[PDB]
Amino acid sequence: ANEVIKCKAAVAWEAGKPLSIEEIEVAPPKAHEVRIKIIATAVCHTDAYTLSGADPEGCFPVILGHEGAGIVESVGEGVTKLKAGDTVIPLYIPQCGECKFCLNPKTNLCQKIRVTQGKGLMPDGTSRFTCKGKTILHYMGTSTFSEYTVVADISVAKIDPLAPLDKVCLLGCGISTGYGAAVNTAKLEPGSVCAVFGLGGVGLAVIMGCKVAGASRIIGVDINKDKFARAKEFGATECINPQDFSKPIQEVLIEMTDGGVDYSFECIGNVKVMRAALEACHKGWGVSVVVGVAASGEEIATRPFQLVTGRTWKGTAFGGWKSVESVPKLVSEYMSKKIKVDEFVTHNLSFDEINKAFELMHSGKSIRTVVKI
Amino acid sequence: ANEVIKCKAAVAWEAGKPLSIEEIEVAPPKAHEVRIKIIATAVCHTDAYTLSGADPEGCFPVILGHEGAGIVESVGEGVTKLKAGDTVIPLYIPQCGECKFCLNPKTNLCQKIRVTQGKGLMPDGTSRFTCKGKTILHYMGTSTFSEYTVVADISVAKIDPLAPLDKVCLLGCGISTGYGAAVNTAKLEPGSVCAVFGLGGVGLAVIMGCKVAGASRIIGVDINKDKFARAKEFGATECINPQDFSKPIQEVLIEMTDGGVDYSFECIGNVKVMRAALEACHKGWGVSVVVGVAASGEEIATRPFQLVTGRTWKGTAFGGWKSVESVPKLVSEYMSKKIKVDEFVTHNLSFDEINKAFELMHSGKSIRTVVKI
Ligand SMILES: NC(=O)c1ccc[n+]([C@@H]2O[C@H](COP(=O)([O-])OP(=O)(O)OC[C@H]3O[C@@H](n4cnc5c(N)ncnc54)[C@H](O)[C@@H]3O)[C@@H](O)[C@H]2O)c1
Ligand SMILES: NC(=O)c1ccc[n+]([C@@H]2O[C@H](COP(=O)([O-])OP(=O)(O)OC[C@H]3O[C@@H](n4cnc5c(N)ncnc54)[C@H](O)[C@@H]3O)[C@@H](O)[C@H]2O)c1
Ligand SMILES: [Zn+2]
Ligand SMILES: [Zn+2]
Ligand SMILES: [Zn+2]
Ligand SMILES: [Zn+2]
Repeated sequence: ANEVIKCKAAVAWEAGKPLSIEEIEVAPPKAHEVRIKIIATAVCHTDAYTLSGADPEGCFPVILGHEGAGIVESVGEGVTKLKAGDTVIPLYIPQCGECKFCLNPKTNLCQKIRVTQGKGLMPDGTSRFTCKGKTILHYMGTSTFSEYTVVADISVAKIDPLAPLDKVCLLGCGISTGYGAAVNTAKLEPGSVCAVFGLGGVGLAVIMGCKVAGASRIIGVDINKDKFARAKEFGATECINPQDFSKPIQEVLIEMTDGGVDYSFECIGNVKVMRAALEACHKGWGVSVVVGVAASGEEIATRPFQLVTGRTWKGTAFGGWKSVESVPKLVSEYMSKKIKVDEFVTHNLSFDEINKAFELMHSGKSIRTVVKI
Repeated sequence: ANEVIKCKAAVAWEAGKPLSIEEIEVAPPKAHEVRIKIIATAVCHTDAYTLSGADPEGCFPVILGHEGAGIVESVGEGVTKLKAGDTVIPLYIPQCGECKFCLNPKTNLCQKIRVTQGKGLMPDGTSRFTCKGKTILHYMGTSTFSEYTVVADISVAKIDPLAPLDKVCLLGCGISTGYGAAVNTAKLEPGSVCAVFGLGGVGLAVIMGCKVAGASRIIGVDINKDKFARAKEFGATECINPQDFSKPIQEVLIEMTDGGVDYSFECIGNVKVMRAALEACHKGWGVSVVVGVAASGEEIATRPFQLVTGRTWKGTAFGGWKSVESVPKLVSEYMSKKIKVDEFVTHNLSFDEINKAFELMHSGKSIRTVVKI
């Protein structure tokens, strides 16, 4: 492309300050990039973190957002997999397909863009987001909170065009992560007992995952009781509340399964609940997965005896999926009714009232606020 | 059997006090037990712990020892797998073959005798070791520091009779553990980089394991430099000393492999070196195994990011081997020259001078002191 699209966007000028809708100048695709016309974007706890200012590495001003879905407005020099009009989903973990991590089947962490993406710039150390002369930094390689964005050649996952754009976008984060957390990482086995700590979005995708995997007793765990209904609806055979007892939560779970759960996923991001989750697993074979990100400096811990008695401690990023190859498939899984997606959108908003989304989040009302652009 | 054998043994009357050779009355086999004539027994750091008195659960007086090998003096009512004259090796982890843990291929932790063994008694809550009227408690189900011992039906692994009894006994502990730590637990893959923290006995069996497994760069790590020669002899391509640098050991290992080791085993039993080992593994797929037992209350820890970036934390008991089925096979592996064993015996002693073994241990001179009974 050549022309400079001027459009609407939700810039975040200074941390701690509400996203100000703004007009911006989205430059045209440089070699191996694609400009995407957003059609829907949701809000995640992740976006909240950066805006919160607590993100130690959160440069501003930045056009946040990563759960998006849209049409390709145009491609840059040297691109071939995409074309103007293709229905896509940007991704925050690329799949260059030729790096040390992309060539290995044990991980999905493509490093080819790690450092440039980190500095809120494109693969050439520059941004495409101009505004009133000032330079706005891209965010997580996606920058969905914009009518038009510019992502690198390798961050796009082309998808089914008849895919409800205002829904499939939840596959660029929460859903996938939790689905893979049960399907990829843990590689859960039919008939196994499980326990899910944290019944928000990510947690729900895990309960879903355990089900399609064919579990036999998924146990949801959350402090806020309101989360219980959808949990049980999604597959959870039971739901308990830590606050409801005097014994430590691990001691409760154990008694309930005479030994411990076979698998256990921590989807909150609370170190104290992380070691709690691990210690609730069964002796000799219990496995624990960390799906929730944590605060800088917070560190997990436990007595090594746990691991010596036979307990594996694992973690996961984007549920394991090699982005570009997987996302497209997940959409099929959706269309063919194998997995749920709409069930996650608890609220719809209009672009103008973007800030409202960050508002319902702070109240434990939402599972995923979807915003029409 | 019926007669009460009166013989020599090394009783430990009170913690902190040197093992006093003594005459004792070893009662005859009760149903489903076997009396074993010891012919050789070695000394392990484990035995030191109990005697040290620091073992929170170390009831006295006790006839310690677990690395033994001998001939079956006689069997008790209801036994059939053994007979007077069979060459055997007692084990501290049984294989009842029908419990919740024995029936599952993910672990080797037979629980059928856990509580009784713990109280230093036989499966019927009584001991076979009488002495000057007093009751001496059995230790780890084996009690090898005795001319004659009594172990339960399920703690015996029948072996190759032409097996050098004064050597194969090292398979009842250190060797197996470390071999399996690389072969079973980690299931190491041909061509992989590795790092071994602690070059004592257990550590050496891991270096051995990584080799037969077909590694590609085993890195030994120890504080005491004297351990380096045998390490390199066993398979280690290089050996480094933590104390030799100013950077944290993890930071050193990383630079040496441009990323990290693929696998990493901690064989010391030092929590600080445990998180150190884990953090030295490679991003996205690195795996860490805890083979070393630790002090009561000491707890491992790290930032969850490690696990989220793709790092598995594992632990192991007896290297994974389902005792009774495996031990016999390991002996074959020995005889058929597939694995080393003699290379571990750095000192031979006579029963009378048993205490000397605990002495060389306290000096980092030994890898395994073998004692002829
Ligand atoms: N590792 C990754 O790749 C990855 C990817 C996406 C999201 N995440 C992270 O996963 C975590 C989950 O995010 P989310 O999107 O699901 O939404 P969320 O914030 O809505 O989920 C929060 C849930 O945890 C519950 N909770 C809080 N304290 C609890 C406690 N002490 N015990 C039990 N439950 C408790 C809250 O009540 C709520 O139910 C976050 O840390 C997010 O950053 C990680
Ligand atoms: N998990 C199990 O099933 C199992 C089984 C058998 C033994 N073990 C345990 O494994 C561990 C190893 O025992 P061992 O028999 O091999 O003999 P050991 O005591 O001789 O090995 C000690 C080695 O660790 C080294 N070391 C000490 N501090 C170090 C440090 N800070 N950094 C690097 N190296 C250091 C010592 O110098 C020595 O080389 C012990 O804890 C033992 O109890 C565990
Ligand atoms: Zn998100
Ligand atoms: Zn890549
Ligand atoms: Zn031992
Ligand atoms: Zn058993």
